[PDB]
Amino acid sequence: TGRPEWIWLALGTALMGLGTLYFLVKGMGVSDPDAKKFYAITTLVPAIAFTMYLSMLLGYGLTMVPFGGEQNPIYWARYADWLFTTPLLLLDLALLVDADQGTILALVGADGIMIGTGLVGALTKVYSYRFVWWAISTAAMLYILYVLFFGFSMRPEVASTFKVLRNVTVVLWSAYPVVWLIGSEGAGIVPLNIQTLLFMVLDVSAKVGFGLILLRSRAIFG
Amino acid sequence: TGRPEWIWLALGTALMGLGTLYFLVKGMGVSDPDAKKFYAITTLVPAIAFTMYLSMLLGYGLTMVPFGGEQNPIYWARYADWLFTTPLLLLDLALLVDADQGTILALVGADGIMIGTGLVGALTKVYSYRFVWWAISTAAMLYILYVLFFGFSMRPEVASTFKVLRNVTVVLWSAYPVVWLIGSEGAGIVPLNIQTLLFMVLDVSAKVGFGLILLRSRAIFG
Amino acid sequence: TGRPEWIWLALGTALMGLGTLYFLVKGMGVSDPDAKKFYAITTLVPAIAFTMYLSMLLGYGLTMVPFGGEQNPIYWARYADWLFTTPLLLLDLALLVDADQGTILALVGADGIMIGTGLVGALTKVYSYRFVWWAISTAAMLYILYVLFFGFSMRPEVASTFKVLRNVTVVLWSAYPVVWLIGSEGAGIVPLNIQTLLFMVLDVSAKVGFGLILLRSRAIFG
Ligand SMILES: CC(C)CCCCCCCCCCCC[C@@H](C)CCCCCCCC(C)C
Ligand SMILES: CC(C)CCCCCCCCCCCC[C@@H](C)CCCCCCCC(C)C
Ligand SMILES: CC(C)CCCCCCCCCCCC[C@@H](C)CCCCCCCC(C)C
Ligand SMILES: *C/C=C(C)/C=C/C=C(C)/C=C/C1=C(C)CCCC1(C)C
Ligand SMILES: *C/C=C(C)/C=C/C=C(C)/C=C/C1=C(C)CCCC1(C)C
Ligand SMILES: *C/C=C(C)/C=C/C=C(C)/C=C/C1=C(C)CCCC1(C)C
Repeated sequence: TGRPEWIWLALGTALMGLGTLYFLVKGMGVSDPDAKKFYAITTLVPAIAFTMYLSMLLGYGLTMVPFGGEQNPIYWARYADWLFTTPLLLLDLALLVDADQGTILALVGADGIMIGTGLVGALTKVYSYRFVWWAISTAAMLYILYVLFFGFSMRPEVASTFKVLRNVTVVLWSAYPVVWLIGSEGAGIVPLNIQTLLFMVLDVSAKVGFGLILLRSRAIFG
Repeated sequence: TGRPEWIWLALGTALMGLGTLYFLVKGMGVSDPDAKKFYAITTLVPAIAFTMYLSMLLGYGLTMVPFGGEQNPIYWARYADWLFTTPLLLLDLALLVDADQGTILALVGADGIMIGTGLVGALTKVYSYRFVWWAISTAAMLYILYVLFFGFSMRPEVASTFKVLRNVTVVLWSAYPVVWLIGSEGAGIVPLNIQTLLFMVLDVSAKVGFGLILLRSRAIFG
Repeated sequence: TGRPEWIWLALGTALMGLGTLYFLVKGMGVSDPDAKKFYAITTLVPAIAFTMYLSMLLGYGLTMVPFGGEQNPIYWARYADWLFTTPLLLLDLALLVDADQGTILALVGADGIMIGTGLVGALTKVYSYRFVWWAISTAAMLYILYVLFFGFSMRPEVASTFKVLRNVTVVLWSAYPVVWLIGSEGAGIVPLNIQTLLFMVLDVSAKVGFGLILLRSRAIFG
């Protein structure tokens, strides 16, 4: 449309759809329950992102938030996406290393707080307070990153793939608060179309690229 | 009230309440954890539907969606219902056959996508796009139906009851996209009061009738 | 601010933050998976409440509901809080006594209905109907309380601590429908600032005081 960010929403929709179908079909012929768990998780993530990208593309997942005086376009739908897909991603990680249930609950819960406070910050109409929600969310994120590094005798195939995904995770997820901060969501240094670009590249890498790495490894098979 | 569909919301409220109390009391005197699981799931479903029917009845779960120019009455509350009650129903099925966790996650996730895209379609103000959400939702549904048929040495009592519920499920759930499509939610061929009627008959059959069948079987006992 | 209830939202924010950090740090040095489960659950609860208190404090989690003619301030954010934190609290209880999965689902589900109907009642614009939602919610509550008392050979350390928390639970949770009923949410007998006070004292006691009791016991260690 007339939304210059449309092309990135379009590309994101397509690439999340294609990764969904790739992983869906790829997961055809899997019988191992454990592999089945990662296929389910890992196919669902871009499946959900596909729907939320499409909802952004079609304009459904977009709202206007008054702040700085202005009517600030906020694609709220990506938080609906992340609300489900980031814990699923963490679940992929958590299951890989067979985390304790307490640790998984800590991660999912901290994740829900990260996304929920990010959404609150995204929709907050007092500009200064946006960054307060950003900060708390970032602290939840740093908590999660902490746990992924200092809280986790697995088979070497698990380890190796975990350590790759874990590095992928930390590098990509850490970029999101920066994009939010510098983008139209936060301080407005970088335009919406570029923030949308950045998040789409991160999301495809964090969802499809992550899943390609994961669904490639024998780590997912018992 | 003046809502001609009220009587069906009224009847649905009553019948979901009565089925809730029937299953609640019926489940009094159950000690087997497994039976306890199906009683919990199966009582919760019409309990939730009771609340959402009442919310529709009282007008709370109703909104107006602009499309075709018009202010289209949309009872959004039934999606809040379904969001919780359809995965629970699938969980009843999944537990019956002791599904793999991956398969359950696939079902619940596909279900959330079915309902969430149905809700997005229901609230979408671009009329043509409504049916795009319908189509994706329908594809999630067909995925679920696929899985219920081609993805599931259980005791013959499990099998038999599973196969009955599974047929009940497929026939009733398949009717909902058709009702949505032809009803005021979709193409508007059939009035809101008749769509509300149709969904109430399906919902009572899919919740109370389903639960009667299930809570009747010894399949639910270990 | 000019919201006389601000001080209580401020105090609640602070005390939930401080309890979050206390339990977070306190939980440093825990390795027992079971203890890890209660630390996770129990730290998350005031962590979530911290965010929702702050959201109330900052004015984000506040809406106006027309009823009696008036624009009635409703802090909806505490229902978002409770939606997650009350099942977690019940989960703390449920895990303590190793409840059956069916019973946990019954509790969480009844809880979701309690909070969801309380939120519906809170946002309902027909004043009389508010108390209908109150009544149903109260019945869900009484169901939960029923289950906590008549539905649960645990080690004596479990029992004892369970029985204390269970009494804490019943006494504190029972006060909330009364506060809602007499407060600005319900019949308006007691002002918003006092209802906010009352709920803050209950919430801190039910979250931090509860968690102090729990995270003090050896009941949480296998
Ligand atoms: C087996 C594979 C590679 C899967 C292909 C199926 C569908 C597409 C997904 C694969 C694409 C990219 C891999 C993930 C990493 C990323 C950095 C993607 C960034 C996307 C940018 C838009 C267009 C660029 C492309 C060259 C993919
Ligand atoms: C043991 C039983 C049958 C349960 C009775 C408790 C409460 C009511 C539920 C039972 C009713 C119906 C069975 C489910 C199937 C359906 C097709 C119901 C359609 C409902 C239509 C409205 C009025 C019709 C009735 C004759 C029930
Ligand atoms: C080890 C302990 C006690 C924890 C301290 C960390 C942070 C604060 C939480 C402890 C405070 C209170 C215990 C819970 C019980 C309550 C009745 C609290 C009611 C709060 C009222 C506001 C100010 C009062 C205080 C004296 C705490
Ligand atoms: C699938 C998409 C992924 C993996 C998205 C990850 C997003 C995050 C790690 C976002 C974190 C944010 C913060 C730490 C603070 C500001 C708000 C967020 C939500 C952008
Ligand atoms: C308890 C009620 C039940 C079992 C409801 C089931 C509803 C569905 C199977 C609905 C499916 C739909 C589609 C496939 C597309 C259009 C939207 C829906 C949500 C009506
Ligand atoms: C953390 C906060 C806690 C433990 C809150 C508990 C709240 C309840 C037990 C609330 C119950 C209510 C009813 C029974 C009816 C009216 C509405 C509620 C939600 C206040």
